[PDB]
Order: sequence, then structure tokens, then C-alpha cells
Amino acid sequence: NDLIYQDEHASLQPLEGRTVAVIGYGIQGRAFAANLRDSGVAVRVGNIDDRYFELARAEGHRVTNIAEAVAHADIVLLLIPDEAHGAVFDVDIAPNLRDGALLCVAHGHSLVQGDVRPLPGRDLAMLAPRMYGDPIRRYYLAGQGAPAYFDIVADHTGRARDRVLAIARAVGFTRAGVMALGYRQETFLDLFQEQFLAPALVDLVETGFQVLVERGFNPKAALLEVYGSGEMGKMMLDGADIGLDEVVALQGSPTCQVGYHRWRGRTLPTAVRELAARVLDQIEGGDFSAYLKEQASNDYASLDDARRAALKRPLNVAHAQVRAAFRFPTEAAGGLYQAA
Amino acid sequence: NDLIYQDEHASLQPLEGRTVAVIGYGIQGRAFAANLRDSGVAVRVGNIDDRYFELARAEGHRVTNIAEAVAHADIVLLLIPDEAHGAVFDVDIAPNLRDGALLCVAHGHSLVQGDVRPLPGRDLAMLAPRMYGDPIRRYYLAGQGAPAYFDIVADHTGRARDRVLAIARAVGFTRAGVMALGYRQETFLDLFQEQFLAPALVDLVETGFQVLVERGFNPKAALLEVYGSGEMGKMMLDGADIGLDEVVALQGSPTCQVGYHRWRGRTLPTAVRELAARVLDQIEGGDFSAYLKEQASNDYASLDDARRAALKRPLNVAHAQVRAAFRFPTEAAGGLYQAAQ
Ligand SMILES: NC(=O)c1ccc[n+]([C@@H]2O[C@H](COP(=O)([O-])OP(=O)(O)OC[C@H]3O[C@@H](n4cnc5c(N)ncnc54)[C@H](O)[C@@H]3O)[C@@H](O)[C@H]2O)c1
Ligand SMILES: NC(=O)c1ccc[n+]([C@@H]2O[C@H](COP(=O)([O-])OP(=O)(O)OC[C@H]3O[C@@H](n4cnc5c(N)ncnc54)[C@H](O)[C@@H]3O)[C@@H](O)[C@H]2O)c1
Ligand SMILES: CC(C)N(O)[C@@H](O)C(=O)O
Ligand SMILES: CC(C)N(O)[C@@H](O)C(=O)O
Ligand SMILES: [Mg+2]
Ligand SMILES: [Mg+2]
Ligand SMILES: [Mg+2]
Ligand SMILES: [Mg+2]
Repeated sequence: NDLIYQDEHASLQPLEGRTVAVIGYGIQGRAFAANLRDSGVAVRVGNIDDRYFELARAEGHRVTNIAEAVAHADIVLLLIPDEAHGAVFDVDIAPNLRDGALLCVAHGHSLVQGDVRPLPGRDLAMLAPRMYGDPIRRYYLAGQGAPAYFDIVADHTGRARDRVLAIARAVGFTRAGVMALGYRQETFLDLFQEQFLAPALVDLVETGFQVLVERGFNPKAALLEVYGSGEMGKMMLDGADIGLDEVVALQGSPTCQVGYHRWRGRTLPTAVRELAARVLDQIEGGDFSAYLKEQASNDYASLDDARRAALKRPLNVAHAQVRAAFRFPTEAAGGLYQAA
Repeated sequence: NDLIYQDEHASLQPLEGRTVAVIGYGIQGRAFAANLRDSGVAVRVGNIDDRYFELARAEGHRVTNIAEAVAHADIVLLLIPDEAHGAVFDVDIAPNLRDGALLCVAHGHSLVQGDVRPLPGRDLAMLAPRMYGDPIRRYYLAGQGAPAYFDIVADHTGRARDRVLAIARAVGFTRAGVMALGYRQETFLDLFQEQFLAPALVDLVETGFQVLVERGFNPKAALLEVYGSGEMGKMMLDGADIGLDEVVALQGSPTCQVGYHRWRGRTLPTAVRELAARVLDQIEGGDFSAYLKEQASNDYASLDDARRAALKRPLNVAHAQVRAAFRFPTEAAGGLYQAAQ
């Protein structure tokens, strides 16, 4: 039966007179640092010599190299890409982590691969948010939060749990709920969402677009209906709240509801369910782990090629034309990560 | 080449001294009425004797039966279920529509089936929002809007276009963009989104859940990842702005981006593409229209059974357990349709 912490199950008392080193200032790193600072937690950023170092400085943080940040920290949050954990842990973190210090990862992958390991007299934990940085930041400023999974991997102090949930409360995850889940299960779940579900959702959107265009439909209109209007995104996000079938029952015309229920449960052949199983096998069996280590060569050169190639896919060409001709409701993001 | 109207291409001048009758006060009707009123447009609500009649009165509208609303209107917006258009048009609208008055539908279906037809001396148009009511209302209050398609079917007055785009501006669609598209194409596009894409997206999420749970994954965790956390919804909504592949390039860890690009373009067998074509054939060929007419029997008895059955699917059982255990960042939808500006 599930262990789920909300605000009444956590306090910031464990962070009194303690310094948190946020290692990295990327998607997660920047949100953690901003939210920790605004919660009145003593925070510093450890970063290599790149644009993220300069960004952290521009946003008013105390920024040093990783080793110096760790040496002056009671809690260390390793929020850099997972493939870089091994080298940074061995060289920068392990030699500099004080007696009784807590190390946290936001993904179980480095723990699964043994790249991050328990150290004598130190604590090791996972606090893995179920959301990217901008929403974590916007939710936090609105007195809300995103969910997270946590796992106490090594508790040598006997205070690891209090300190992890104090970080979770400070960054706002306990406003949603922080559930106990093994780092191994989090890794496979998380990679499954990225490798099966996200690609398949976009593949299906893209399939809808290309079929409509092949059948002589206005390409701007095709793009808007399949996602460009924000309607399908809105359905899915409202669905997260009240249920996906429920959203259609609440917000769909009777015409829409009859159409939806005609094909609901009938659209996908068994081959999709089998592909999902295949993706899980690759994740659980080390095939993906090997693939990711290869792809991280030449600083993710192959990924840079894939990102640039995707921009010329018909869906993405059609998107650029639609977004040039239709204004989308956005929010000003200027100074979003500056002190509140 | 596409004809797209934004604020600078429309004005409220055509609505000066004119009354709009909003027929229905449902998902679309309530948002149209709220936004029109807030934009300074004289609005009447026409409705049968049901809860929507009472809600419209409670929210401070002038509410009568449909015939009386039409009789006292310059512009009539028929915002009731599409299968009800034919009878309401024949009995309530056609006999009571003033000379030079405009009738608007928000879906091309009744126009395709011949249930709504041009009337001598009157205008007929489609203004079809690409969004449901609550977002249309929320966007409006933020100085934003949702896109729409429009079509001028009949233009006796020679001012049908001016008046339709005036409505579109008052309800906020011109803040996004209002594109010219034929009612027939709008019908087929709209039904395709509802019958292929929406079912397929939820089937995909449900398959994700089923496979994780069947292999011993925590059901709450499985539910949260496939949509319950709001992450996939946020990805698709941010994707609407900057692009779906671009959201991953911007917001995904390198671990995430390498995983995504490994299977992107490779997840679906050819059978999914073929089913999309089949759904489009059923829509274009009259089969769905016949199915919808049959389904609208006993006031949508089958739909009521399907809605209640869907509550008992494992995904929806898991959803209720997750939502009791995790607090979701919602917006107080209470007060949404209260008078503004
Ligand atoms: N729901 C959407 O988001 C959406 C999107 C764009 C287009 N549309 C179109 O807008 C129109 C209205 O759809 P909706 O989703 O708002 O519907 P809805 O189910 O919310 O409509 C309910 C309203 O219709 C009235 N009504 C129901 N049956 C009636 C009957 N037999 N006679 C008279 N009035 C009756 C009710 O009294 C109530 O006012 C349709 O043409 C639909 O295709 C809907
Ligand atoms: N991105 C998300 O939304 C998300 C969600 C939950 C969990 N996570 C986890 O959070 C962690 C950070 O992911 P992210 O998406 O924020 O990453 P990111 O790509 O945004 O990380 C960029 C940051 O990492 C640093 N960095 C990059 N390569 C480095 C190297 N070789 N050595 C040292 N520092 C290096 C950069 O200087 C910068 O500060 C990962 O473990 C990831 O799995 C990410
Ligand atoms: C909410 C749906 C998907 N709308 O786009 C309308 O077309 C409808 O028929 O309900
Ligand atoms: C944004 C994604 C989908 N996150 O959920 C993270 O797990 C990641 O690895 O990026
Ligand atoms: Mg991840
Ligand atoms: Mg994730
Ligand atoms: Mg529709
Ligand atoms: Mg629609």
C-alpha cells in the first residue's frame, strides 16, 4: 500500500542552518535553485564552464565549479544529464561530500548502472519529479506543485528521509504528493514514458496530419485539429485532473461523444501493445543503456542531427506556417527564475 | 492561399444596435453568451425547459423559449446538439427569423445533411471554434482567444461576412485567428478529430497503463506517467505553441531526447494509418451520419450506457485512486462565467 507525503507530512526544519548545492542549472537544476531560494533555503549552484554557469550568475546565485559547491554543502542535488553522473560523482562529488551529507538524483538510471553508489557516513536518495522545470516553477509561484517519486537508497545518518522530504516541500512537490517508489522502478517507468508513450502520441498526431493532407484537407486546418489549436493538449491536461473519458463526457457535444465512443478501445492493433513490451525489454535488459552510452559520444552529435532533421518533417514545416499565421495564448517567461 | 482574420481585420461596428440570440446555453452557448455580454453586445438566450434555462437565468441572462428569442434577434447562433438542428430550425427558427437576419452554426454537419438551409432574404454562416467552452471563456478573460473556421453559406444582405467576423471578435476568436474553410471540409475534419485522433490518443495512454500494470508496475505510478501527472498533457499543450518535437528538444533531458528519437516515427504499424482512412470513409460516405441518427434515439440511451461503462475501465478506476491520493493544480472554474470587464 502506497506511502504518499503532502505538506502536512513534511517541514523545512531539517534545512535550518544547512546549505543545498544544486549541481547543474539546466531544466531541473534552474527550477530547484529558484524554488529553494524563494522557500528561504540557503542555496548555491555548482556548474562547469558553460552558458548555464553565466545564466546562474545572471539570476543572482552563488556559482562555483562542482567540487567547491559540494565541499561547502550539507545536501547535494545532482541535476546534470544521467550519462555524466559517473565521472562527476567519481571526480567532483565522492572526494568532497562531507560526513553526514545527503546526495540526491532526480532519476534512478545512474543508481541502476552503479555510476552513483552509497558512500560510508553519507546518505543517498532519489527525488524524481514527474514534470519538467518551467511547470514546476510556474506551479510553485501559484502555491501549487507537481508530483514526485522518492527512494531512500542509503540512510547512514538516520535523517535522510526528513532531509529529502524537506527538499521536496521547499521545491513544492508535497503540494501534489511525493510517493515512495524504488529507484529501479522509477528508471524503467520514466524511460518507458520517453521511449514508448511520448513518441507514439506524436506519431499518432503525425499519422492524423499526413492522412488528412493526403486526402486533400487544408494543411493549416489539419495541423490545428491534430494538436496546433491546443485542443488535444487541453483535453489531455484537463484529463489528468478529471479523467480522459470524463473530459469527453463533460466538454464534447453529443455528436463528438457518439463519434469518440464508436472507436474508443478499437483504434490500436495488438502490435502496439507488443511494441510497448519490446521497449520495456530494451530498457530492463540493458540494450537502451548501451545505446545511450554510444549516443552520448561526440557530445550527443547524433541527437543534434535528429533534432535538426525533425524540423524539416512535414508536421514541423506545417507548424511553423500555422504559428506564423495564428497567435497562440502564451505567458511572459521573463525573469520567471528571478527571486520572488 | 489561406484567408485568416485577426483583430485588425474585424470590428464590433456591425453589432451596434443589434441583438444576438444565443440558442442553447451548453458547452458553446454559455461561453458565447458570457463573452458577447462582456464585449458590450446585446445578448438574449433561447432555450427549452431544462437545467440550462435555469443556469442562464441564474447567470443573469434574458432567457425565453427559442421561438421568442429568434423573433427578437438580428443574429441567431444555433448552439445546440447537431442532431436537434433540423426540428428546431423547421419549427422555431425558419418561421421566426427576421428579414436580413443572420443564422450561424458552429459545426457544418446540419449544413451537409440539409437540416439547416439558406432562407430567402436572410444570411447563413458557419463560425466553428477549434476549442471547447471553458478554455474559450478563460482565454477571453486573459485578453486571448481560440482559433475558429468560418464559411459564408448564404449572403442576402451582402453584410454576412462583416457580422460573422464581428461575432468572432466579440467572443475573442480573432485574437488567435479565424480562417475561411468550407462547412463540408470543417464537418469531415471535426468528426475525424473526434473519431480517429481523440480515441487513438486515449487508447495509446490506456495501452501504456495496461502494459506497465500487467508487468507488475505500481498502478498509481503507471497512471501518473501515462497522463495522470499532467506531464503528457503539458507536453502536447506546450507542443501546440512551439511544436511537439521542439518541446522534447527544449524540456527533455539528453536521456529523454535519445530515448524519444530512438522510436519517434517507428511506433505505429501501417494498420493505424489504414484505420484513419477507414474512419474518414465512414465520415465522408454517410455511414457515421446514419450511426449518429440511430444513436440519438431515446435521447442518446447508448451514449449514457457507454459513459457509465467507461467509469469501470481499469484506467478510470486507477484515475479515481490517484486523484484521491494526489492533489492536482486546478483553476477555480467557479466564477468563470460571471460578468467581467
Ligand atoms: N462542445 C464543444 O466544445 C463544441 C466545439 C465546437 C463546436 N460545437 C458545436 O456547438 C453546438 C453545440 O454543442 P455543445 O457541445 O455546446 O452542446 P451541449 O450538449 O452542451 O448543448 C446543450 C444545450 O442544447 C440544448 N438542447 C439539447 N437538446 C435539445 C433539443 N432537442 N432541442 C433544443 N435544445 C436542445 C440544451 O437545452 C442546452 O442548452 C453543436 O453544433 C456542436 O457541434 C461544440
Ligand atoms: N528534464 C526534465 O524535465 C527532467 C525531469 C525529471 C528528471 N530529470 C533528471 O534531472 C537531471 C537533469 O536533467 P535535465 O533535463 O535538467 O538536464 P539538462 O540537459 O538541462 O542539463 C544541463 C545542465 O547539466 C550540466 N552538464 C551537462 N553536461 C555536463 C557534464 N558532462 N558534466 C557536468 N555538468 C554537465 C550543464 O552545465 C547544465 O547545468 C537528470 O538526471 C534527469 O534525468 C529531468
Ligand atoms: C470538444 C470537441 C472535440 N469539439 O472540438 C467539438 O467539435 C465537439 O463536437 O465537441
Ligand atoms: C520531460 C521528461 C519527459 N521528463 O519526465 C524527464 O524524465 C526527462 O528525462 O526529461
Ligand atoms: Mg527522464
Ligand atoms: Mg520523467
Ligand atoms: Mg464537433
Ligand atoms: Mg471540434
